[PDB]
Order: sequence, then structure tokens, then C-alpha cells
Amino acid sequence: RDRKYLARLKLPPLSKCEALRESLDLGFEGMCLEQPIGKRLFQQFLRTHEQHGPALQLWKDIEDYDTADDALRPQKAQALRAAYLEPQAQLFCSFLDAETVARARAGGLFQPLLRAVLAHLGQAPFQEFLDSLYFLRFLQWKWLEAQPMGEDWFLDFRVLGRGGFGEVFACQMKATGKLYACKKLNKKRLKKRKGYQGAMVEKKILAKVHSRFIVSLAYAFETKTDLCLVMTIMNGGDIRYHIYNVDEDNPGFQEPRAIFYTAQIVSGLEHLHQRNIIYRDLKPENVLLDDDGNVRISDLGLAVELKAGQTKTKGYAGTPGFMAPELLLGEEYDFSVDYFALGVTLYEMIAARGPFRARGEKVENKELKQRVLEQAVTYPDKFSPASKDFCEALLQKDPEKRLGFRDGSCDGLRTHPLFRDISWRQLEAGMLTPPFVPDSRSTVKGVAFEKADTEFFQEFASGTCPIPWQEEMIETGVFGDLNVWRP
Amino acid sequence: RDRKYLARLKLPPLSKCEALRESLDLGFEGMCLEQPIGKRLFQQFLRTHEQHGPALQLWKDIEDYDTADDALRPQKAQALRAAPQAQLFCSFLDAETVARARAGLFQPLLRAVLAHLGQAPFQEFLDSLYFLRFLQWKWLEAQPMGEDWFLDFRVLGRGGFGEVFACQMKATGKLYACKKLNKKRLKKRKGYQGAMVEKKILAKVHSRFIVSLAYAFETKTDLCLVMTIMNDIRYHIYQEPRAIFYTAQIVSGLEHLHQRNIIYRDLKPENVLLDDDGNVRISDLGLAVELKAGQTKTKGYAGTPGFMAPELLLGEEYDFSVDYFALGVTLYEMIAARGPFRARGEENKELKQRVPDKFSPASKDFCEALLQKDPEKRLGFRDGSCDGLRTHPLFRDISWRQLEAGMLTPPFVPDSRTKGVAFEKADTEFFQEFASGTCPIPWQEEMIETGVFGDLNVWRP
Ligand SMILES: Nc1ncnc2c1ncn2[C@@H]1O[C@H](COP(=O)(O)OP(=O)(O)O)[C@@H](O)[C@H]1O
Ligand SMILES: Nc1ncnc2c1ncn2[C@@H]1O[C@H](COP(=O)(O)OP(=O)(O)O)[C@@H](O)[C@H]1O
Ligand SMILES: [Br-]
Ligand SMILES: [Br-]
Ligand SMILES: [Br-]
Ligand SMILES: [Br-]
Ligand SMILES: [Br-]
Ligand SMILES: [Mg+2]
Ligand SMILES: [Mg+2]
Ligand SMILES: [Mg+2]
Ligand SMILES: [Mg+2]
Repeated sequence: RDRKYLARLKLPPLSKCEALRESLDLGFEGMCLEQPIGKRLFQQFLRTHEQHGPALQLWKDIEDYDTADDALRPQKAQALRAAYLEPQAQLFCSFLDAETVARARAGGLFQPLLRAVLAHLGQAPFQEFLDSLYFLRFLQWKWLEAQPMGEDWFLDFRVLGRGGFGEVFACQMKATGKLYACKKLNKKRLKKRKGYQGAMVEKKILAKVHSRFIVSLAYAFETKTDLCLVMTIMNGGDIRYHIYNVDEDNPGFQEPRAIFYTAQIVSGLEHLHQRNIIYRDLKPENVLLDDDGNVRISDLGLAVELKAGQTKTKGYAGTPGFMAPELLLGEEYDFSVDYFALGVTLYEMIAARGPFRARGEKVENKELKQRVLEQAVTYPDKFSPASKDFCEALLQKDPEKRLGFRDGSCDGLRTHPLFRDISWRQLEAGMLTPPFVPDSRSTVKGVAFEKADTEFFQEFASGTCPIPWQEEMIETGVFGDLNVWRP
Repeated sequence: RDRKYLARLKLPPLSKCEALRESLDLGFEGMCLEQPIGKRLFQQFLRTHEQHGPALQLWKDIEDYDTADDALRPQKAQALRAAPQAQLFCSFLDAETVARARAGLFQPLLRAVLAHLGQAPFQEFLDSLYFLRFLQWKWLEAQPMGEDWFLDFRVLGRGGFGEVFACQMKATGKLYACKKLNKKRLKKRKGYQGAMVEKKILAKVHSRFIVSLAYAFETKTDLCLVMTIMNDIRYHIYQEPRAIFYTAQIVSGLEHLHQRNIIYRDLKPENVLLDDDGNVRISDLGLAVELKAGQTKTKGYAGTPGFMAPELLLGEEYDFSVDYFALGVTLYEMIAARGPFRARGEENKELKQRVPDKFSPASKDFCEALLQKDPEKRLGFRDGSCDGLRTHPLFRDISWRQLEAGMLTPPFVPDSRTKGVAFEKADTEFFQEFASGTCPIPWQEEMIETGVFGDLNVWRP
């Protein structure tokens, strides 16, 4: 917490909030439920006013119930049925409508109630909250957020890795002291290699999606030399390395780890596939690992957001030996190309070598294509009968008979027997402990800048992003330090 | 704290404060310095912002210094002088005034601390959540709190037009005196002009030696006044340090009245009440008179027999000097258990003509000063103060500073185990203009006192 940069984070007077009150889109779903500080302040309100008292505590205890470890769950539910649902009880929710109330005296979830309760809280109490000091403080924070936080605010302190157009650094947000990854894209070297359309898609995606299994874009700015991206740091390296450079002699992961890492990659893929995006570049080496032992997918630079009401899209692009046959041919394909790759990853994780390819036989794109479009998958004796069946499903060629995304979900994939020792609820939660925690050991000249480029660079350098900023603020405990009334 | 009436005390939404923002007069001197919750919220702001950090603590430690017991005082001052290039050094202080502190009273430093705080930091504060909360409170205050909110629980005494009750503010549970004036019995006895002057005065002045008007409303039968309860010097007669102490307060109360151009006119033991702590406050202002804007002296015959000064008894241009004369009669009657001019158990024209070894040489000389006839050679109010009275030798074992404060031990704590009338618009119109309602400062006190301000001024439990 560097004193000078920390002292910059200071709430503004109320007159500097006019503009936001209008300019801000924020209504309920976004403000009080989606945004960390908004949820915080909205609940601080609900807390301090007695009428909402029960609705808040019912709202909280449902959340706690959903992230409750299996062996507690049914106990907590009993206690919750008592505190908030029992007729003529102390914190009895009266606003709940008979039908919905008596429904929650049956069950293995409390999902109607969260809808029923937030439907309420968003209606009137939200309006009471809008006409309150808390709301005004909420703006105060939305302002502080909107202030400029560029390359000044980030101390680059280590090299996490080399990328295409520049080094990915590890860095600390000078003010709050939170460690981020800083992916730096050289301005000239982008232009020269005609990579705008990529670099941008990545910025647009990472900042658009928020999920624990994708890297999260926190900040995005330019320098006079590079376009930087600040994103959830991933010290743990990447799945490729952690096959071939952990126990070099005894290669690859054991089945529970391979499954667990797939589990997250699947959940991350789903999130992308629910928002009509094709990852297109799935492979171990772009599936990063955090300090805690969990994974997140990365390098969206060759992703593609399918268009508003678009079933499938064309385009040739990807990694050799990970590209699905229907793509390799060059036809109308959809999400099913990613799941194909997923299987190659789950194969290579366990086997320490690609499915179709041997180790040390690097070859032609037309040769490997034939090896994809026409070859049967051989599975060694390291596999279990569950894993073999899973991979086969993902590694088929025909996308109308390949396991993947169906009817808004992957639940058809999740039921597959391979996922026995898995609590999907907790996986999406964060509770589930990972099995393995890590511990690891100029240019040419020609392209000068024009007006037409810089307008992109600024449209790239969006700035600080709402939710991940608000997290950092609460995370680092600067929100506490600042959201104070009577010391 | 009656749950139903306590639950009425609830801060309003910010939309119900627009009106007050304009309708309220409140600027700095009044808001942040004079009003309890305003002072509170203004300080909470100063506290939560780092830049003002020192100025708030200097501002607090000066206050604490002024109310500091003699034997600590100079120690605290040294510590305060400590707290150039220092940790919480006030930089905004101007070199000249900065020196003063060393070259010794920190009265003019406070006057330059507040000069600052009221300038810019106040403007920062007006553009803050704390100011908005301040209005929230000013609104709750302005809501109607009539005869509903007061449980009458005992009779403190009988008055002219009705019984003075002891009562509790149902919501916060604070004990008040409830002086009830019967509407018909006022009118019939032509007492409006009086009853009103009293309401106007008690609510106008705020001092620890005068009763304080908290609320004032009407019922369908009476005009009520809620005021600082006082569970009287007359009864408590029928020693010199006590007589002096009681006078000391009565003088300080009289000064406050005399600095605001008012003559009490009805000074006598029996209307100088005593609180549970053992301190006194003057009372029954009904025959007072606020001298007019740029008015030296006023006429009028009114007062209590054997307490009225000669220059008044004649009927001439008189001023505050009539009160001080009475003061002396009170100090005489206190020590002697009998009036000065009059014996025990013995006409207005006779007493007018008329207008021991228990005394000390200091008391005798004080009384004689107050009990002289000629008001141009009588001890009293001079050039904006009574300091000429305060220096008189009778006030030896007296720390005036602490007397005004509240610190000084009272030399005696009491015992805690002791038809034919019709109304018109012209009347009702008065009764409403009498029934003003709840009063800013004393209300805001009650709220902090009873700790409902804490319970309500909450942010994150
Ligand atoms: N958020 C991150 N945390 C830790 N390391 C990262 C992060 N992002 C990238 N890296 C490292 O830097 C390398 C290059 O990043 P990448 O985005 O894959 O470059 P490119 O977009 O040119 O493919 C990766 O192989 C990885 O090891
Ligand atoms: N605040 C109080 N607390 C307790 N008793 C009081 C209080 N105020 C007045 N009393 C008692 O009630 C009596 C009537 O009030 P007072 O002002 O004397 O009536 P009037 O206005 O007719 O002179 C007083 O003499 C005193 O004994
Ligand atoms: Br509020
Ligand atoms: Br580190
Ligand atoms: Br392969
Ligand atoms: Br504020
Ligand atoms: Br607080
Ligand atoms: Mg890469
Ligand atoms: Mg890339
Ligand atoms: Mg009386
Ligand atoms: Mg009277």
C-alpha cells in the first residue's frame, strides 16, 4: 500500500456525482446484485432499516446455504426454514406469497426463494434505497472508479512470461497492493503484424465475461509504447508445463487431477458458450494455473463472439493438432470445435502426449488433418473405462453426434460417469479444494503512426472495469478504510 | 423508552428534505457550533477526513482544556502546545496567532480555529453525506410532537393557572416539568401577554442557570410548557458557602438575561428552583420584559412585594439594577431566614417607605452594595459584563470558569426521596402562536442525551 497512490483513492464531494446519476445506466439487477460495492451498500441499507431486517437475513442465509459443505447443508436448511419461513415466527418473511412460501417447505435446493426474495427487494426496498445516503455513497464510489488509473498506478515487479507482441509481467496496483498480470502489446509490433482485430476481441471478451474459470480483465490502458492489459494473475504456470516439467520421469497428471482440471475448463467453456462465443484456441498451454491450485482458460485473441441470432460461423484459425475436423474442412461449425479440443487436452493431460500424434514426429498441416479427419483414437492402459468413454465422445468428428453444449447447458456432459467425486455446485463455488498446489523453480523500423491507428488505441485503452475494480477495493480492504461513518 | 413512541423516531428519506434545505436558515455559527447534532455531524465529518484531522483534535483539546480541573489545566496546556514540524501541527494557523499560544488563555486561538473550520471545511461538509444526515435530523425534529408524546406522572407544584406536572417523554424517556396553563382561566384573568413573554424568553435564552424550554404545545383545555425539570430556595430555608454558591449561579443567570437586554423583574427565593444534582436555576419569567432594540431603560409597575426596588416603586426610568437589588434581598433572606427590611410575621405604601451577627464582613459589604437605592451607584451590570461583581471578595472559593461549566461540586445535594368565557379567532390564533412546538437545541440534546441519536445515527452495525 504505497502511501502516495493510496491517498489518491478518496471519495468525492456530492456535487461531483450529478453527471453519473444520469450518465450511469445502473438499475437494480446491475447495481445491487451484480456490482460488489452496490450489493454491499444496498445490504448496509437493508441492514440499518428494521422493516427489511428479515428479508436481508433470508437473502444472506440462502447464499450461505448454497455455498455450504454437503454435510452441513440439510442442517442449515432446517435452521433456515425456522428463522425465515415459519409462520408467526420472529424474522418471518410476510411479503412472501403463500404459494412460494409453502413450496419452500419441500425438498434439494432453495432456488424459488432467491427469485421470490430478490423480486421483492428489487421492487420497493430498492426504491427506498435509491432515496438514501447509501445510494449517494454508491455514486461516490462509482465516481472514484471512473477516475483515471493508467500506467502510473502499476509497479511491474516480475516477468510471468513471453507473449506474441511483448512480455507478460507480474505487477502490483501501487495504491491497494493487489498483484496482477500485465500483458503488454507493443503498438508498432501489433500494427506491423496486423493484430488489431485480435488483440481487441480479447480485450472485449475478457472484460465482458466474468467467471472464475476465465481470466478476468481488471484494467486496460495504453502507454506510448504498448497496449497493456491487467488481469487476474496466474502464478501456477500452465497445464502444458505441469505435465512435462513437474516429475519429468513420471509424466502427466493422475486421474482425479486431470478430471478436476477438465471440470473447471468445462465450466469456463460453458460460460463462453452461454454467451455465444467460440474459444477456438483451447489447448493445455493456454490453460493457466493459480497459486491456490485452480485453473482458468486464457488467450482469447482468436476467440469469436457469434452474432446476435447466429447459429454457426465460418473461419480458419487455431492451433495445429487441436483444430476439429469440421473446422479443418472449412464448413459451418459451432461450439463443438472447442469440446473436441477439450478432449485433446484431457488426453494429453493423462498421457503426456497428443492423441493422434506421437511424441517427436512434428509434421504437415495436411498430414495431421488426415490424421484428424480420418483416424481411430488409440487409448493406452493408463486410462480408466470412464475416461476412455469421455474422450471418445469429445474426439468424434461429426458435431451432431458429439458430446458438448445442449439446450442452454452442459448438464448432459456433467452427468457423465467420469465426474463422480465432483460437487459441481462447489466447483462453481470455489470450496472444492484442488489436489495439486504448485511450487515452481531490438525491433525493425518502418511503420510510423497515423491518426487512423491512435483512434483504435484509445478505443482499446478502455480503462478500469466496474466489477473487478470493486472487488479489488473490497478485497484489499480499502473499501472498509474508506466507507466509514463514525470511527 | 415506550416501544411504540420510540419507533416513531425514525430518520426520513432524502426526498423529504428538499424543503428544509431552503426553508432552514441554518448557516455555520448556528449549525455546526450552536446545534448539538450539527456540531456532532460536523465533527464526525472532520474526523473521517484526514486533512482536517489536526484541526478537529486541536478544536476538541481546547474545549477539554477549558473544562479542565485547575490542578490539571497547566499540564494539559503543555501537552496541547506539543500536539512546528510536529505530528498534528496546525499549518493553517497564521504565524502571528501561532506565537500567542507560547506568549501567554487559549480563547483567541479557538476563535481562529473556528474561523478556519467555518470557512472551507464547512463548505466541504455542506457537500457531504453528513450534512444530508443533518437535515434528516432537522426534519425528524420538525415533525409534530404534541401532548401525545408526554406521560404526566407526578405533580411538581401548583401554579397560577394550573398544576406544574412532572412528565416523561414517552419515546426517549426523559423527565421534564410540564407547566399547564388553562386556556379559559388565562383569558378570564387576562394573562396572555404574560404567559407568552415567558414562552418567548425560556425558548429564546439557553443557559444552565435558567430553566430551558424544550417543548411548547396546546391541548383542548390548556397551554403546556415542557422544560428542564427541577425536583426551591424558599422552602430550603424554612451556611455561607451555600448562600454564596446559590448566589453565584443566580448572578450568572441574571447576566445572561442582562446581556440579551431583558429584565427578570420577579427575582425572589421562591422562584429560584433546585435540581437533583444540587444546582439552581431561575424561573417564572412571566413578568419579565425584553428591553427593545436600542432601548436603554423601560417603565412599568410590576413585581413581588418586598422585592421591588425603590426606583421602580417610585415609577421612573429604571434598568437591570432592579434585579440586582432583589438578588441582595434573596442573599439576605437566604442567610437570615427573614427579609431584610421586614421582620418575620409583620401595606404596599408602608413597605415602600421601608424600602445580624450571622454575616461575614464580605457578605455584609455585598448585600449593602446591592441593597442601595440609587441605580447609578449600585453594584450590577457594567460595560457588557458583571466582572465588577465577580471580583468582589465574597467570591473567594469560586472558580467562575467551572461554575459556568458545571464541574464545581454543589455544597448541598438534595434528597431524592422528597367558567363564563367564550373564544374567538383572535384567541385561537394566539393559542397556536403560543403553541410553537419542539425547540431545536434542547430537542437535539434530549436525542443525544437519551442515546437515541446513537441508536439512529448508524451506518454499518
Ligand atoms: N494472467 C496471467 N498470469 C500469469 N501468466 C500469464 C498470464 N497471461 C499470460 N501469461 C503468460 O504469458 C504467456 C504469453 O501470454 P499469451 O496471452 O498466451 O500471449 P499471446 O496472446 O501472444 O498468445 C503465456 O504462455 C503465460 O505463460
Ligand atoms: N421546572 C420545574 N420543576 C419542578 N417544579 C417546578 C418547575 N417549574 C415550576 N415549578 C413549581 O411550580 C410552581 C408554579 O410555577 P410558577 O412559574 O411559579 O407560576 P407563575 O408563572 O404563576 O408564577 C413554581 O413556583 C414551582 O414551585
Ligand atoms: Br439514510
Ligand atoms: Br509475488
Ligand atoms: Br494429437
Ligand atoms: Br461523505
Ligand atoms: Br459506523
Ligand atoms: Mg500464448
Ligand atoms: Mg493470442
Ligand atoms: Mg411563582
Ligand atoms: Mg407566570
